[PDB]
Amino acid sequence: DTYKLILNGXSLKGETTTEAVDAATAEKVFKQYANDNGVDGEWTYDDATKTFTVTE
Repeated sequence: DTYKLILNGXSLKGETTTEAVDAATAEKVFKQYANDNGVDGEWTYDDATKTFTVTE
């Protein structure tokens, strides 16, 4: 499936996607996307829309 990440770094906001076989794999890829851009913080996941958020 396609998973989405909404990144909120404050002034900087990102929206990306990844194809993954499951949510756990998408999550790991999204975790590395977030920290590559200096965003470490609070995570949420909505399985109904396959949408993660990470907020500084």
